Order: sequence, then structure tokens, then C-alpha cells
Amino acid sequence: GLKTAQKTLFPLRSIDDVVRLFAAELGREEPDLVLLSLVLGFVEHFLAVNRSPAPDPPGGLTYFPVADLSIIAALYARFTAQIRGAVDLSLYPREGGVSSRELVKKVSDVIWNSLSRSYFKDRAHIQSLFSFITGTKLDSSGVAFAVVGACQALGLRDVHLALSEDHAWVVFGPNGEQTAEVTWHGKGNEDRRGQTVNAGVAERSWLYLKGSYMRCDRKMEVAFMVCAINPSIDLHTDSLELLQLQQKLLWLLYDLGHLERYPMALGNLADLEELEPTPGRPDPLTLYHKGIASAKTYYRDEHIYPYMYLAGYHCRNRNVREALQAWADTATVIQDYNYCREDEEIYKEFFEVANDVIPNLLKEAASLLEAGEGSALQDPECFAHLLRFYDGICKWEEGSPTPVLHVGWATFLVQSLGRFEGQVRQKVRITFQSEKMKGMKELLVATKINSSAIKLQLTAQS
Ligand SMILES: CC(C)N(C(=O)c1cc(F)ccc1Oc1cncnc1N1CC2(CCN(C[C@H]3CC[C@H](NS(C)(=O)=O)CC3)CC2)C1)C(C)C
Repeated sequence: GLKTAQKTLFPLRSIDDVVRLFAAELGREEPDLVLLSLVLGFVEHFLAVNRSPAPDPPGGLTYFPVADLSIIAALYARFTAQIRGAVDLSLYPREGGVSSRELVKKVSDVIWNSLSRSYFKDRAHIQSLFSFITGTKLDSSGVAFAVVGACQALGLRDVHLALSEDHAWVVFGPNGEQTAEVTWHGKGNEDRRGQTVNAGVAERSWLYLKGSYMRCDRKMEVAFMVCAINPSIDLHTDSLELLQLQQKLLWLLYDLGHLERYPMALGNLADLEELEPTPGRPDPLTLYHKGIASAKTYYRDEHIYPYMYLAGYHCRNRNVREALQAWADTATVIQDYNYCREDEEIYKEFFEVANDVIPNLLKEAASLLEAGEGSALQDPECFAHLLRFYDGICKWEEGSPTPVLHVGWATFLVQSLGRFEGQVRQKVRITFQSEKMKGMKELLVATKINSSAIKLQLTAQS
């Protein structure tokens, strides 16, 4: 059950009251992950439903589901009783505050065997302990989080959440040195539960970030559950309340220093600030840049999303040069990876950028340039950024177990090259890093673009 100083903050009657509860918990050495995830999940569950003076409020209504101590305490007790009842700590000797792999596996198995047998893996709003207790449903990373929360409930202070850019697992033991898979990844893959992440680090997949993944402390685990808030009511509509809650909570974490080592949280906060700026706060650009700095400082500059977030912002704001520079930087990070069979999410992002986002942005620039009959299409550095993007993709492909490029990429390459005049392309002086680009260096800058030669080269077996 809950401590006395946890109870006095209830009932929660607004967003600010939730924020106050997080502020109180984050002031402790062990914020209570269970309590906090239960609260977020309760609030999400009830806010993420569709639902002379005007007959109805003319701007609609905002809502809050009051959260009574009696409701939240009961859910909390059900979780802690289930985990405590299922794990007998006397059977798992525990010297030095290090958990054994056997204990971690047992706690993992308790969570996993509790889950409903059939539900869509990509279902919204099943990320929190609320969903686990009240619906026995958790999404992939929600399983990992729940394992960590269960470990906290058992007093296992060394078990922590590990995150890549697309997967989650647990770390434990003397220095966070041990690792265990506890959940599934993607669709129709074969599961590795109970295994270490060593094969994934060695393979140099994006999915394991070559070992430069996030090893959370308790305050970062709080930051994760905040990032996991899902404001979506449906495809075309968001809860403003849940956007505000996530935004306010991320500022609280930011002020406390808890996003220092969390690039993706800083991108998420930048995106929210663009949508609804908070008076007196840093602008979105400052925050995207802080996320890149965090990745450079703590993660060897081996993350992709810090640069994708920045590129997205520039793209949405029609800053053609800056967007291309940021995508060039994303490719410069990916080139030092091998493309592996569970990296499909970042393949999809590169694909989309090369075959949809860049072509649209350059088409918009071309309309601007026509109307004015300087443009980014007249800037050789823009062209050089486009080339660096493709060069990094070709270099990513090199030595990978799955090919990346195929004929479907070639038509959009040719069209994007053609957006820049010969005289502009010919100003550049660059030595490519990939074999594929080196083998067409003359074609890329020739006055007449030879599509079929560029296609052959781009699709050559690497
Ligand atoms: C928070 C967590 C539950 N989420 C994860 O996807 C996640 C799960 C993991 F196990 C391990 C990592 C995970 O990712 C994150 C962990 N912590 C914070 N944020 C995360 N993510 C933000 C993320 C999704 C949204 N994109 C948005 C971004 C916008 C601009 C776009 N730029 S572009 C392509 O237009 O040029 C790239 C995509 C960034 C990455 C994943 C949710 C977002 C579903």
C-alpha cells in the first residue's frame, strides 16, 4: 500500500494536480513507477474516448477524469499483491543488491504469463500498468516497463529499463552489466526472451545501436512513461488534454535534469512546443539541437532520430537547405551500421524520406522557383547534402545481410538530381564514401542526366 505523503495529493482533479504528483515523486530517490503509471493510464483511458447562445458549447469542452485515492490505491494494491504473491524472494539469494538472471526471468515470466492470449500488438493505450491490471494487455515496450515496475515493487533496485530507438529490454546486475530480453519485437519474428542482447550489438543493427542504447535510472523510467502517453483518440484526432499533460510533464523532467540523457524526449518536447509554444521557454530549434547534443555527449552520436526530428521540423517549415542538411546527417550516422532483418522501422523512414518527403519538398522549391521567373535548387550545398544522403544509404547497404537499394529507389533519385541544373551540380568537389556512388560520380554531375545508367549503378549488387 501507499505511503502517507503519497495519499495527501489525492484526489487528482486537474492536469496540474497530476503534475504535482509527479513533482513529489521525482523529489524522492525512488519515484514510484507503479503509482505514476497507474495514474497516467487511468487518465488516458478516460480522456482518449471520442465523446442567442449556441445549443452546444461552440468550441467544445475539455474534460478531466477525477482520480480518487480509493480507485488508484486499489489498482496499486492489486499489482503489488500479484507480484509479491508470485515471487518468493527467499528462493533467490541476493547479495550486494544484484539480482540474478533467474530472478529477473521469474519476474518477467510473471508479467508475460498474466497477459491475454490474443490482441493486436499495435493497439493504442495499452502501454501502462493500468492496462495490464484492468485489461491484462500490454504493448511490446509496455511489457518491459511492467517488468521494471514489478522489480521495483519487489525492492530490486538494480533492474532498469534499456531502450534503443525501436526496442526495450532490461539491464541489471553489478553495473547495469547484464541484459535480458523480456518482450517481443516487431511482427512474426522469433522470440529471444531470456537471451542477452549480445548478438544484436555484434551484428551492428540499428535495433541495438551498436551498444550505444539508453540505460535508464528511475527518473529516466519516469521520462519514458511520459513519452509513452498516447494522446490519439483516433487517426485524425488528439486529446488536447493529454498533449498538455505530456508537455507539462516533459518540462518538469527537463527542469529537473532528467532529459539530459534522453534525446528522443527532447525531440518530443520540441514537437509539442511547435504545436503550442509555452511562454518563456526555449524555442523548438533550441530543443532539437539539445537532443543532438545529448546524443553526441552520451551515445557516441550513434542515434538516428535526433537528426530526423530536426529534419522534420525544417521540412514542415519549408527550410529546404536545413532539412537536407539534417537528412545528410542522418545518413552519416546510418552508414556505420549494417541493415538487419528487424531494422525495418528505420528502413521505412529512410525510404519515405528518399521516395516521398525529399521529392515533395524539392517539387515545392521548384514551384517557388518557377513563380519567381536564392532558391535552394540553385545552391550546390543543397545538392551536396542530397548526395551525402544517398552516399550514406549506399554505405549502410555495404556489408549488410539484407540489400537496401532496389529499382524502386531509382526513379526518385533521378528526379531529385534533375531538380538541380548541370551548372549547379558541377560546382561541387566531393569524394564519395560508398563504392556505389564513387562508381557513378561522373553521371551525378553530368549536364545530361543518364537515368538508365544511374539506375543500373544504384541497383548493382553491393
Ligand atoms: C515512448 C515509447 C513507448 N515509444 C516508442 O516507440 C519506443 C519503444 C521502445 F521500446 C524504444 C524506443 C521507443 O521510442 C521512443 C522512446 N522514447 C521517446 N520517444 C520515442 N519515440 C519517438 C519516436 C516516434 C515518433 N518519431 C517522430 C519523428 C518526427 C519527424 C520525422 N522526421 S522526417 C521522417 O519527417 O524527416 C521522424 C519521426 C520519432 C521517434 C519513437 C512510443 C513513441 C510508441
